[PDB]
Amino acid sequence: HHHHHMVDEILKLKKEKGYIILAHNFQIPELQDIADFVGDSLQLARKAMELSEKKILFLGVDFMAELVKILNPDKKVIVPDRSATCPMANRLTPEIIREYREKFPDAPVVLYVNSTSECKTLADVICTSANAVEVVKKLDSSVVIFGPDRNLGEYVAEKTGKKVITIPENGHCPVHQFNAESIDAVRKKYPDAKVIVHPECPKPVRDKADYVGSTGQMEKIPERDPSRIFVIGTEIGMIHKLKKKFPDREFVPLEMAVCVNMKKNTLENTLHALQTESFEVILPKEVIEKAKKPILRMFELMG
Ligand code: SF4
Repeated sequence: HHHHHMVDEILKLKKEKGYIILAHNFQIPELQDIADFVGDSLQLARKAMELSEKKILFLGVDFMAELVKILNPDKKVIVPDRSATCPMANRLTPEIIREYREKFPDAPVVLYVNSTSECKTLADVICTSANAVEVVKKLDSSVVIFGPDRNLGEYVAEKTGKKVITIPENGHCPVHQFNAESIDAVRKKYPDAKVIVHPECPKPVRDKADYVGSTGQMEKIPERDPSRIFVIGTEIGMIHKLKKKFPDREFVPLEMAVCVNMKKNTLENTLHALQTESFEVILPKEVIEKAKKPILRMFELMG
């Protein structure tokens, strides 16, 4: 195979330098295939609390890399492309959070993991799409401030029956903005398929699906549902992961959806990352000290 040169040197350097490679489900297939651990944000977070390796090569977006570093302040965490980021996460600011706390002083601030680390210092608790409902449901308040994703926050309100005040205005992920007409069409084409969509999808898409969950939840659905075909309403990288786990099922994208930021990581720049041991994820000590609190609380409110 024409990529063997890069694959081989990645595997040699990883072993030589004492790295573990962690990847998100939306990384390109070639990188998922060289990673030691591939999963969703919640799975990556739990892995980050548990791993023993002194050095971590993280393959995803910056807020995830930073969470891994917050949970491992004394380990070296590197990323191939320091600009890989989540634009949705980036629209929420400290300024907005403080405005809404004042406006709603007894509402806890619940931040989606897709948020800047500075913003996380201001949060009462963090959540991911897999545990957002459980986390908010276990809080002792009928109103919560939630951001940055309006769709997830609305989904939380539905499932919990609580009032969810979303910040900022119109926070959403462009990648998950499917039209519900694509489900209609796919029902005609594959009448016995099961439709699985992300909670970041708009309400009409969520409401027409058979299942709604994080990518980690998506991967467990075929363990209990015997359907021959699943239609997947998330970023394209998940198709590879699903097909690999369940080669006897068919996985069909709801629509082709690509996260440009998740695609910034390549075999070539991942090799360079191992060769140079760059770019290190560095945070102020204060940010780590402060952002760790709502991350650890997330885990307390699961069990
Ligand atoms: S798929 Fe959407 S929410 Fe996820 S990292 Fe990309 S832009 Fe952010």
